[PDB]
Amino acid sequence: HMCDAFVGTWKLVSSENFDDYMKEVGVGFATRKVAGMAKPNMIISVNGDVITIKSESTFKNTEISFILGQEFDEVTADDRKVKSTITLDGGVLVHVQKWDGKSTTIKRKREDDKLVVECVMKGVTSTRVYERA
Ligand SMILES: O=C(Nc1ccc(F)c(Cl)c1)[C@H]1CCCC[C@H]1C(=O)O
Repeated sequence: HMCDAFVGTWKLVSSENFDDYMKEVGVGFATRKVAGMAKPNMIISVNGDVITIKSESTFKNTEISFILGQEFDEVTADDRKVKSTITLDGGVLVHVQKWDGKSTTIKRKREDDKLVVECVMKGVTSTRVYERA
């Protein structure tokens, strides 16, 4: 029942500062433009201890499955090969990605009827807001 409030199908309704976040991450121009246009569906499900997060969009479809606290390999939508660890901290899913001596942290939280995603790469934060589909 750990992530019950996250489970479901969510649609992107707002994005702020995503281009700047992607710049800081090292995403090149053409990927930034196309990825920044995407309006993904996020699908979160749980089966036992395994959490699955899918993103479906016109740009890329991605899927990760993981157990909290247990590192895994992830190929991101922008084609980074990262080492990821996701934990629950005070009801917030905290996802850290490590690659090439760099790190970014993505937090996913339930706030009212929204799922709020905050992405940080050094000093730069982007906020992406999802509602139920
Ligand atoms: O955006 C994401 N994934 C994702 C997948 C497939 C795509 F095509 C595009 Cl563009 C993005 C997540 C990962 C990076 C930070 C924001 C997160 C989110 O909003 O759900």
